[PDB]
Amino acid sequence: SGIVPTLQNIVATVTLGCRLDLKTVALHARNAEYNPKRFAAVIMRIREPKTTALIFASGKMVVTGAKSEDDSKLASRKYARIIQKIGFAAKFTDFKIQNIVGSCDVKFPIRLEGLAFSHGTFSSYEPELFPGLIYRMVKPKIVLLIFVSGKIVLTGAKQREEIYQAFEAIYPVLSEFRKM
DNA sequence: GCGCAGTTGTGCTATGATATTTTACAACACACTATTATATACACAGCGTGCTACTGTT
Repeated sequence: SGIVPTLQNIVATVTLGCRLDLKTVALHARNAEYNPKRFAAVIMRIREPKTTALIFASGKMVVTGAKSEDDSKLASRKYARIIQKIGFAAKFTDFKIQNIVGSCDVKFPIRLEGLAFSHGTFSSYEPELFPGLIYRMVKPKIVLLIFVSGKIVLTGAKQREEIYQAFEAIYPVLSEFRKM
């Protein structure tokens, strides 16, 4: 082994606590998009940490694109400050990470059909529909996308340890189904 | 109201044997999904660039 998964995307939610006028928000923000007809939220962005926020009239906000939990909270506080600077009585509350995505490379090809047959109740593999095997782990409850190349995607985690836990649990199985 | 003469209507049509063949429309309420990110990869469609051929001019 020796491989440890790399975090790729962190999704979080934040309650600003006050109602927002989206045209005002979009108008005053330096990096905003807002087309009511397409989606009901201002799509705001900041350069550091590089992230994207979906800002709603209710004052709720979704922050995505961060590569670390630190970066997620940091960028979230920053978006909240922007809203304040524009003039609303916003508050940075209820910061919570909802989804963590990770990925790695085991460095060997995998026999997906064998794995799907062996771990049938957790696996779903339809190569004509999507080339990767969808593995639904029980403990921890994580979803893994397994590819012939040996590249692995882990998602559905609320905490970093779950990403790490799942990979540790899957590695022996990937080894059992290697090609070379 | 009674009798008579049409029409309808109702049973059955030999004994045993052997061999195959399949009600509508409108309104209201409740449930479900676009949007944004991330690794992943196979696929398909379009766009751009390069090469070859044909036509025109010297």
